[PDB]
Amino acid sequence: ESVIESCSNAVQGAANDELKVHYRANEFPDDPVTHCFVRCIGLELNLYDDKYGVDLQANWENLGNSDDADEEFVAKHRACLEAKNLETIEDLCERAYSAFQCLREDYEMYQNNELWSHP
Ligand SMILES: [N+]
Ligand SMILES: [N+]
Ligand SMILES: [N+]
Ligand SMILES: [N+]
Repeated sequence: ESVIESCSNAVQGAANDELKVHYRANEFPDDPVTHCFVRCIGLELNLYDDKYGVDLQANWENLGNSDDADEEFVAKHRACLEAKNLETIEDLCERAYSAFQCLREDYEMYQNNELWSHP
């Protein structure tokens, strides 16, 4: 997709065949390149923001929903994200990847078939 290709170009090292195989299969290894790639995608799809964190409503919708997010989805993810103390993570890519880890369970369940967390 458009955003994968662009982000692989915007992120040093991400235009890598072997990483891009993982990316198109929705797997995101814990490595500095992938950290920045994940940040780039979240930024481009407006799922994430360095300052305001994760848009929980936008991610809900990115999980195949068109309604207001379940309250318990919002609650659980806000709590997950706050437990990660994202504001204390100096590297912006690592911060974004850490944030994303809260939503991994959700994305995987979906792949198997605005509510900013930091206002
Ligand atoms: N590139
Ligand atoms: N958004
Ligand atoms: N709800
Ligand atoms: N946080």
